[PDB]
Amino acid sequence: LSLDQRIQTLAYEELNKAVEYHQAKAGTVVVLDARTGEILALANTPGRNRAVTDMIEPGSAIKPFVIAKALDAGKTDLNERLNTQPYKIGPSPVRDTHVYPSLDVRGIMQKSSNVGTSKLSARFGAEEMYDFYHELGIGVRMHSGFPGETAGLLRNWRRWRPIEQATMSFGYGLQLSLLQLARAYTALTHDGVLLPLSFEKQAVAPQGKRIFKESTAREVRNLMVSVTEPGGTGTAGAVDGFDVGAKTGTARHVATFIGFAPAKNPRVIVAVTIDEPTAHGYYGGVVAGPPFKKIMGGSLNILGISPTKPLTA
Repeated sequence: LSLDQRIQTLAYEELNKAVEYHQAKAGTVVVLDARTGEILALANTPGRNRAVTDMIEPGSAIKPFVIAKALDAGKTDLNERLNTQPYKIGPSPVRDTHVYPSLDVRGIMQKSSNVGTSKLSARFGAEEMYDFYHELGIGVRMHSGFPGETAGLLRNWRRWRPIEQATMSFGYGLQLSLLQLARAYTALTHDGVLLPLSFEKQAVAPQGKRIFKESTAREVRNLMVSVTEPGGTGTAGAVDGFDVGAKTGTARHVATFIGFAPAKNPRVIVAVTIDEPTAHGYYGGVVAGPPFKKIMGGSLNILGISPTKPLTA
């Protein structure tokens, strides 16, 4: 069995604390081995196994994949500075939390730009993006063995409005479970190769499939470190002793924080969702960042992973 009881206990405890402090309705945590896809912990607030049953709009948590795909296909590179001013398609606005007049690709990641991510997605055809989301596992049942398991939702590309391609690129109009979303992060941690996920210990990485070039995955992991450093949306999830690649999400009300460490050679993925926080903040960084921090730091300690930089706390 892949579960690690010390990690399971940590996850469950830190999750309940966050749910309490933010007066939230529920929450879920998934912790994966970043190299093999095996599940190290799966925790829920009382009730159904929300990690497998509940499809969510991933919001900003999907942005690293769109950025990665644009890089991978040569539709952008690390030098381009994009106009990130808010816009409309017909009556519907596409805008960020702030008006950034322009951003390079690092900034689009760091600042979590809906505008920037949508312009990258728009360099692909609707069908191309549809197959990409499908490739990530969206709309595909995992057959984890749990009852009630959702396949998620991926609407047929022929039906998409232009605005819908945009909104999907920043995480609305498609849906997947927290487990499906955590799995998608293996494509970043396992050097471009998406892993299946397992409840049994894996001697080696199982049969996966390549989504991105290895160079692309490495570059994106590095961009995601900017999220947890000053200037990023996810500084609450920084972990002492380590560089952490992460992404915040605040789905219109679900607060999400997902990331991995060590960023250069990842060992652990931690994914946290807190459903309808009503006290002490709304945003993924503020609400889900603190439990992520504690579960990641704790997990790395539990698994005996040495810090890559000196401790200061």
